Amino acid sequence: RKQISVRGLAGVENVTELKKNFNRHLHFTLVKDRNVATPRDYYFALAHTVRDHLVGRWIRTQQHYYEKDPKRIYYLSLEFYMGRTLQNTMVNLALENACDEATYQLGLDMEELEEIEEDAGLGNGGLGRLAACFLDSMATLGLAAYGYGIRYEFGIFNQKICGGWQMEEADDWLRYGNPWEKARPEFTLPVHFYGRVEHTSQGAKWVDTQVVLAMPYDTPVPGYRNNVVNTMRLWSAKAPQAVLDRNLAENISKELRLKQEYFVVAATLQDIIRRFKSSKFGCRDPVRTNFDAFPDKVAIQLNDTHPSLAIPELMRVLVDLERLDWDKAWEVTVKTCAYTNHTVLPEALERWPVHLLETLLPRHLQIIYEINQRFLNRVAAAFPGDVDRLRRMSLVEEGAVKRINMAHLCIAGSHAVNGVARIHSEILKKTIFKDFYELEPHKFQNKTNGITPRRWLVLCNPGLAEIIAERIGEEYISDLDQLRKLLSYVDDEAFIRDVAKVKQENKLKFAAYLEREYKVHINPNSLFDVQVKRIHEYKRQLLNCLHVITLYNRIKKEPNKFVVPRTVMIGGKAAPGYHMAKMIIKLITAIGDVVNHDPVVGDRLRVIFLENYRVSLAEKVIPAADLSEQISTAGTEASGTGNMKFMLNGALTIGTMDGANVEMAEEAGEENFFIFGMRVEDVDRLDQRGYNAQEYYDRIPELRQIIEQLSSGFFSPKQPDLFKDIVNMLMHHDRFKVFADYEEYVKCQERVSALYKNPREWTRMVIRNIATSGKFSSDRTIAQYAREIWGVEPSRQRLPA
Amino acid sequence: RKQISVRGLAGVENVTELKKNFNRHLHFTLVKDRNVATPRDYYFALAHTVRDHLVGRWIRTQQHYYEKDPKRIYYLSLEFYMGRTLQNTMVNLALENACDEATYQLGLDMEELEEIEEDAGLGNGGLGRLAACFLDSMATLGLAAYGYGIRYEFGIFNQKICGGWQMEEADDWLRYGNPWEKARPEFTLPVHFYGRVEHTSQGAKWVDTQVVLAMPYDTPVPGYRNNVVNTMRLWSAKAPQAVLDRNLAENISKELRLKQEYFVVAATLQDIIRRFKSSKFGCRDPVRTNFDAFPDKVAIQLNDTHPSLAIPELMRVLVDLERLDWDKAWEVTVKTCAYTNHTVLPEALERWPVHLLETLLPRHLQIIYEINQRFLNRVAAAFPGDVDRLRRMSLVEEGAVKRINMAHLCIAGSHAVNGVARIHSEILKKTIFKDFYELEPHKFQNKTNGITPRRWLVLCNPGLAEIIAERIGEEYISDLDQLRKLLSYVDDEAFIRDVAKVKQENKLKFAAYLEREYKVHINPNSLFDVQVKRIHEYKRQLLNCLHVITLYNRIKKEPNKFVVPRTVMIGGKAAPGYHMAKMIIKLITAIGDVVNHDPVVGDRLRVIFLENYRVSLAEKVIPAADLSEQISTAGTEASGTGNMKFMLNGALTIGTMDGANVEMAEEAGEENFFIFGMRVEDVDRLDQRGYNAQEYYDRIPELRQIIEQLSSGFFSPKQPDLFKDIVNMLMHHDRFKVFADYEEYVKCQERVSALYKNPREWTRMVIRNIATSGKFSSDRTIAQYAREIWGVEPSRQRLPA
Ligand SMILES: Nc1ncnc2c1ncn2[C@@H]1O[C@H](COP(=O)(O)O)[C@@H](O)[C@H]1O
Ligand SMILES: Nc1ncnc2c1ncn2[C@@H]1O[C@H](COP(=O)(O)O)[C@@H](O)[C@H]1O
Ligand SMILES: *Cc1c(COP(=O)(O)OP(=O)(O)O)cnc(C)c1O
Ligand SMILES: *Cc1c(COP(=O)(O)OP(=O)(O)O)cnc(C)c1O
Repeated sequence: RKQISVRGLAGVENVTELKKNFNRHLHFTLVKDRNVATPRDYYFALAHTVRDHLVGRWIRTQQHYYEKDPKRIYYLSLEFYMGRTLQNTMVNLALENACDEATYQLGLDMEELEEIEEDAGLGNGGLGRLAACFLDSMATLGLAAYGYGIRYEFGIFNQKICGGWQMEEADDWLRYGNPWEKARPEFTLPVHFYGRVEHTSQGAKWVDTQVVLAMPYDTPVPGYRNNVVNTMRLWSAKAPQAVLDRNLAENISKELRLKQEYFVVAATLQDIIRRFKSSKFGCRDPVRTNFDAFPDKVAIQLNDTHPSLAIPELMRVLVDLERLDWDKAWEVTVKTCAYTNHTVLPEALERWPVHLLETLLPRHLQIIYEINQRFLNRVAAAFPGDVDRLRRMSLVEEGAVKRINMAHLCIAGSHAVNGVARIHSEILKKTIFKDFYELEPHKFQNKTNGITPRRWLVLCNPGLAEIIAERIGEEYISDLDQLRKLLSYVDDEAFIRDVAKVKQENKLKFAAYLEREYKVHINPNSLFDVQVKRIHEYKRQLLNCLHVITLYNRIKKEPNKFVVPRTVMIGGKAAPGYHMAKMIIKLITAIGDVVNHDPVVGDRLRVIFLENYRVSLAEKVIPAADLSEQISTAGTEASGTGNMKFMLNGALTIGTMDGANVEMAEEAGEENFFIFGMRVEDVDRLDQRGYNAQEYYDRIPELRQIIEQLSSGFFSPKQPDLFKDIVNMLMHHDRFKVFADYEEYVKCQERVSALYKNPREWTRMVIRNIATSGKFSSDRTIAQYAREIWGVEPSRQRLPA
Repeated sequence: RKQISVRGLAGVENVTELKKNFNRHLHFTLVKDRNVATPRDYYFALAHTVRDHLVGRWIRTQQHYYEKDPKRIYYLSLEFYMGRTLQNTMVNLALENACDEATYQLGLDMEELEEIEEDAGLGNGGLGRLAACFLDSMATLGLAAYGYGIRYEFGIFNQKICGGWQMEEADDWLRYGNPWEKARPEFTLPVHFYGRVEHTSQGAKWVDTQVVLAMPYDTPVPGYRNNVVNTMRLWSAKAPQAVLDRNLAENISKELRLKQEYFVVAATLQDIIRRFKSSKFGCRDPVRTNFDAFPDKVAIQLNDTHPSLAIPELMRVLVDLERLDWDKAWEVTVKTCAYTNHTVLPEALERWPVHLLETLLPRHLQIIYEINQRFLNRVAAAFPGDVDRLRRMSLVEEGAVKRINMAHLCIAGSHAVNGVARIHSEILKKTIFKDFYELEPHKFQNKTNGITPRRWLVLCNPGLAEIIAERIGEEYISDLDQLRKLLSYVDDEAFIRDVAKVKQENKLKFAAYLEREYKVHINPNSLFDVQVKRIHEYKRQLLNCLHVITLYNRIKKEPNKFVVPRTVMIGGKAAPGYHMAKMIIKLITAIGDVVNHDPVVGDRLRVIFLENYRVSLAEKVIPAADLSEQISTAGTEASGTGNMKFMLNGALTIGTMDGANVEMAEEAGEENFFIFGMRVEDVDRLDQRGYNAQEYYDRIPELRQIIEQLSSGFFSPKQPDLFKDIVNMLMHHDRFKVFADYEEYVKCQERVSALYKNPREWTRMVIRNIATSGKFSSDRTIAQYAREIWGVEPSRQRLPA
């Protein structure tokens, strides 16, 4: 040792040693030939070549944290929607061009090579994506953060459309393993389920438990060019008839979800105290032990209630294991945890039945109770005589099924609870958790969501970032508010023509991709109208459907009257066993089989379902979008980060005054936004009076006609009654008010095409939107977390090399 | 491509580079630090540094074989007892010295790191060690050979002696991963079980089968300094309730041994036909479709009957898949396979119930039946009227259970069957397989087993190799006949002095191990008396026990008679489920508890039961051995390669004229050997009169005293009747005649001790054993197979570099 260090091993980001290393990895790391390599072998080689550069920096970063002892942030989440690591590592590390030349010179095309990479199947959505944009911004802001979760071996399915219907296929992303991760067998910890608590004169004892082993995997996450590489640590379940218990064990990768919830917590928290106590540089020993500075050195950001078992667990470790006195343990737990809510919908909260916590984890139920009692006593002091307040506030819900309300726990156990959007965080204070806000207002906060400008602009849209940068430099990639500078070119004929050029190139490129994959020919001069969201009824892909049959039926009625051409691309996954979602994907495809095959349509309309929407494909479709469809019923959407992604990339939005749309439009100015339909005040008035959809049917002929086609097999001649289910629901069981927003939607849509007809004024409104999107960067959300909740100062400073 | 080459990536075999690559591996490969590295890390970083040198040479060897298209030899075995790759690879590659100096300039201790490696748990014992010594000799002799076996997830237990009794602890060697192996997920084959068979128009179809997946792992195996590095391919089982099925597919690692044998047959042969067809350098397509060349391009060595299903499987592949006609498909099979019979006993050979085969392998049974029908027709034509020979030679055995005899399958279907020692190969023709030798006599061959002069000498005994080197060059190491040149030094005092010096220094060091790992203190001047044979009754550790008690009892009786001091070491694993063997290991340790603690015995006799005997332990005790115990009943030992290990390393043999001891005494000259006891003829005489153990006991006084001591609780005070089960066995059901060779055995021991008193004559007898050991090199054995069975001429030529 001593003479063993990173000392100068990666060499240079220079094309000659970068080609050496590609060959070194093809032959010695993959034990492969030129005679036996395939595209994948060649991708792993390039992946391992960039990975040496990333790992050298990771090591100099982690070390640096132990030397300086920063406050460590553990961001705890049950999904992280990472996507593909290679180009993001190369972009973030300024390696993408030397790798491009190196690869050219060995006779390979990095574009083809990057596409053999599988998306890390570690998340299914917005929650997980937020956590992933947060990991990029925490590293670019130089914070010492960690993302801890579960390493799902087969994530949630990969979608395949067959016969226009959805199929789910196993997401076997780890089939040939994953180069970005290092498995750490030597740090497997054990987790305890079941057991019984015997008490002693000394403490509570959780005896006779079944043990699952939690094995760690590490993957670095690069900050953008600041030489900071931080850590993602994902836990894998391993078994230590026994056949059956072993399988149940491995299933962590109903009760299984409470298991994996405890698993990621128990295991992560052992690491948090392990690294706490063993504070010194060089020294692997416990050195620290007074937990008084523990709030000063550890932050646990609970992403949603899914890891709320961290609060009963941290009290249990400190009180039983470390034998601290309960009031101090709690002093330290509230000063350490914080909770992030993501919903407007009370019904949606996480409530685990006590009969199950009784079985799976007796000790934690005991601590949820001494928390609850000591809580309700404080509310009691503060609002004496208010018996129903005790009732509403109680962590334990009651009657019918006896339940623990994990949100109430998270608010009791944390020193900051925040919503994700201005109106949303108001709803938390005012109606959702009003009694927690009257008891303790100081903890409620708002941290509006953001997206990372690296993955969502300089990576996926090099062209746009390239034309912006020549005018205002590159300081905006770490300070997105500098995009307000582009307003100085809303009249520059050269910047207008360029902004427009970038989008036509991006559309041509996307058309090329769909052509070679799904083999469709779409017209790159049409308006690309994109709706990509989880296929769900409040998302109202069905309003978008009624609109494309309005367009088809319209071209048909006057086939020689001009129309701006559109390509309507809808994409997204349907929950297996959500029947209406399944029916909607099948309608989109049925509509499209008619539309795209009609020759009187010519090249004026095409409805295309984008299969297997995932982070990789969003990176293709959003740089090519001309219109963002953000049409969910007012009041159902708390945020909308995809929304912000489309605005960053030059599409214009058509949507409801809701979620992300409201702060996007105050930033953009509402005259640069196609806001339509009923606001929240209007849906509630309609709810006060009862929606009766027959009134819309009765007074709107074009809608009456569309339902008439749906009931007669126009879009399913081979099986006429197929769509009866959506027809009856739209007519009689439509909670999301589709008919009530149609007329307005089509009128707004007409305005969209009118603007599209005059390319200089569309491009000028698109400049007004790009220039005001600077607010929606996740670096701004993370500098607000850092300062208002975690109590650390973001740094834009470079670490050495 | 083309620029994508192995072209000089390895670099120099010098200390500076070796250290660069070490630092590089600990950092980028293992992602670790001086700050968190353990021994186990510094060992994986040196194993990874060396491995780069091994893989480059492997790539250029396998390219060399596709470019020359030679006859590829597949040594199919179910167990490969490889031991430990690191120093064997350093030695074979000449890296050893540079890796020592490099590790010193990095302040590490290469011998501490070498002691971290686990023994590769892929072999039970003897037959797999033979498999491993041969991999090395095929590589050293330039043969394009492959070793194909199973990749056991946890090898057979690591033995643990708790309080004299034996424990089977988990040999979970694979925990931290093995740096030598590379998993190939991309090359996973199906293996089918169960099913039914249709006979269609075009042929036969084995349908509705359970499919298990064979995924291979590749390990390089290097020849001694010739630059030929060859492949070891072991199949791993993956399942594609499938909890049950998944467990049992993973359980391949009763019906499970047949599933397990068929697994490694099926997978391996898929590769064989693959690599035959895909013959042309640079072209992966099946070029070669004409099976006429198959027997000149593939050889398959069926080691024991454990892969006998390679014969019904090749037929199935050629008749059913490749569609050859039976008669030509047979012609090809027999010319490709060869059987090696390792037994001597008729009831050790495999027989499988035909109920079990019709259910598990219905197609293979159909083929085993048509092979038998035609075989039994060949013998009917050659011996007309001989109906009991048709009964006798049939592969299908009748009587209560219809069984298939797999050794008849192997004779019928292989072009060559051989034994591993001259006597045993004669025995196969006279008794076991006489009818078969009568029908097709040309098949029967002998190939005497051998050991490898690299591991068993330049590797485990660098001092003996040093002093032989300086008198006769480095050539003996791969031409061991050159050791007879040492007979010229039989009268040379400085050689006599350095040979006895090497043994002394070797004993001195092993003494240090039995302290620093076992607490008993052995005396470096006692003759190290070693018996390490699998603990079994025919092996007669019990005779040795009767002679260690005789020495004890003699010393006690006259504590002032000079005795030569002896350290008696007995080692071997007892099969779980064999009581008598676990009683023998408990008897050994009992005598030790006594002998080693008796003050009148003083340091004159010490008994040590060496726990968890394996190849790395063997590598340490055989270099320090003075006398080699080879005492099993004449007629129970077919060969015995451990015997040869001892001869090369300076021990003399006390042994029966049986197994490897016959040809050893023959090369060394009977005078230089302590052969005692009965011969085969004498024990058969004794069996016709009746062995009556009592006769010996009644006439032998000291024996009477010993059995008295064992019944009386003398060696077991607290449990007096502990050893009465082996007493009744010795006395009344001794099947391997202990008491019948007891007095000649003890007689011969006095001759060993007497000689041991005159060191100049002992070292001269040792020079006469060592100089004659040359015959017993596995290089000789493989050159015999290559030349007489596989049809290849060994090449001792170096490949480039
Ligand atoms: N006590 C320590 N002093 C210095 N560096 C350390 C120490 N512990 C761990 N490291 C560094 O942090 C990385 C990850 O460590 P850990 O945070 O302990 O999982 C290691 O590879 C080292 O780079
Ligand atoms: N057709 C081929 N031509 C030349 N080299 C090959 C070919 N197939 C395989 N190889 C080499 O042989 C090694 C083992 O391949 P295989 O025998 O296919 O398992 C590969 O790593 C290559 O180095
Ligand atoms: C951007 C992103 C998202 C998150 O965006 P959403 O607008 O769709 O929010 P939700 O519908 O509320 O979850 C989800 N999935 C991917 C692939 C992605 O890039
Ligand atoms: C040397 C060796 C062996 C071989 O010993 P044996 O020759 O006595 O076995 P048999 O061939 O059956 O007589 C077995 N196991 C290990 C550890 C070893 O190194």
